[PDB]
Amino acid sequence: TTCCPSIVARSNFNVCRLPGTSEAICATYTGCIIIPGATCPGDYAN
Repeated sequence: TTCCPSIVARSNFNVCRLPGTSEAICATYTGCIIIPGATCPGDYAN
């Protein structure tokens, strides 16, 4: 599951993914994170 720290970070993450870039690279690029669970924390609410 991916979690993003802000709305812009999520929007940037979604553009990063369009060419098929791995989630892990889009995470470090945007500040979003990958977690094994499904429940994002309050500081990664977007």
